[PDB]
Amino acid sequence: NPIRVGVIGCADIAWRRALPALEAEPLTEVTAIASRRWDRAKRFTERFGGEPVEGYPALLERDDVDAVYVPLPAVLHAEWIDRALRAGKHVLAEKPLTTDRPQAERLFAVARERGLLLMENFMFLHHPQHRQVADMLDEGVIGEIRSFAASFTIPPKPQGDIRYQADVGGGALLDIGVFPIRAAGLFLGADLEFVGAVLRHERDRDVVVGGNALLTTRQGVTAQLTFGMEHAYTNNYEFRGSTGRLWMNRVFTPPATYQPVVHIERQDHAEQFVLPAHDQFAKSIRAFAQAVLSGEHPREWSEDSLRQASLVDAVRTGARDIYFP
Ligand SMILES: NC(=O)c1ccc[n+]([C@@H]2O[C@H](COP(=O)([O-])OP(=O)(O)OC[C@H]3O[C@@H](n4cnc5c(N)ncnc54)[C@H](OP(=O)(O)O)[C@@H]3O)[C@@H](O)[C@H]2O)c1
Ligand SMILES: Cc1cn([C@H]2C[C@H](O)[C@@H](COP(=O)(O)OP(=O)(O)Oc3ccccc3)O2)c(=O)[nH]c1=O
Ligand SMILES: [Cl-]
Ligand SMILES: [Cl-]
Ligand code: NA
Repeated sequence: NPIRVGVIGCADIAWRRALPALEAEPLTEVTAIASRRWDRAKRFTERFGGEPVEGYPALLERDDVDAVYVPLPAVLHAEWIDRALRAGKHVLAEKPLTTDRPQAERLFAVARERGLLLMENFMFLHHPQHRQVADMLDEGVIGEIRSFAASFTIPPKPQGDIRYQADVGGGALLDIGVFPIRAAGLFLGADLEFVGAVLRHERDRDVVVGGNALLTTRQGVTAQLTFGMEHAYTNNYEFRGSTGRLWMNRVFTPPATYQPVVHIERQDHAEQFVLPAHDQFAKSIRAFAQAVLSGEHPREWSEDSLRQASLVDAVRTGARDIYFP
């Protein structure tokens, strides 16, 4: 019997990625979709099925909901994950899970006490391309790794976007910079430590719109991370090694049908490998539903989410903040 999923917040990411995955996944059934406006709920259910619900508390009270997907603005994640967990629902929370490490520990504790899964939906972790890259690096294709760079920058969102409100969307670090920071954790491991960063704050709206961070492992393998929403589109990572370098585009949000290309360069020789296409949004939703159904809640997911939250806090706290103009 599929797990019955309810959605709180009719989010663009829900309409674009999450809900088509839920609807097509045999293991999950969309039973209710809640919105602050019934009309918006209803438009979502007409598209993806389930009962449309006005307001979020009503959905949490439902007996036919087993798990709740929370694609709310970052700043609002915590209140509603806490309430969904106390309603007895497992939770798939969008990235970033929350805004800081102590808040994240408290949410995992509420979950832990009730045996419930809380999962941060970094769907890109579920795309096989990253492990195919890590396997090439482990095979020595570029020698020992010296440093890492990752970038996710996008052109400015329309006025009114959730990201232009510090206390709803919380801006380019919480909502975009979390990606390169997460890829640095995936590839360089659990001992990354903050070294320096810059955050550009737009005075007009009072929100972070771009930044760059420098992290290091204790062996001095550095990560240089760029993020922002005042920029042309970039979405890439690159490794510099002792005998070569490796890079790739569309690393955080490859289409379901899009075939990645790994680029390698070494002295007098370069290569590109075409990898198979995969649907990372389907795979992450599948992973969630299998954990819920089996009761096997991987310990690494919550430990990585906690470390991720610490590094984000370390960047925010450590950065030089520059306001413009
Ligand atoms: N499309 C994306 O930008 C995108 C991509 C990947 C990940 N994410 C992550 O997914 C989450 C949502 O992002 P999104 O981009 O899909 O945002 P979005 O389209 O603004 O969706 C946020 C949803 O939250 C609800 N909400 C509740 N209080 C709100 C408020 N005060 N202001 C605005 N919305 C409010 C709204 O649902 P109702 O009006 O129906 O209540 C809104 O549709 C974030 O954690 C983000 O970091 C977003
Ligand atoms: C391909 C592409 C996208 N965008 C814009 C369009 C969009 O505003 C932004 C990101 O598009 P995407 O990488 O598809 O990621 P999701 O929207 O799935 O999730 C996020 C949404 C917002 C922040 C981060 C991730 O880039 C471009 O400007 N050019 C491009 O070639
Ligand atoms: Cl993702
Ligand atoms: Cl390319
Ligand atoms: Na600071």
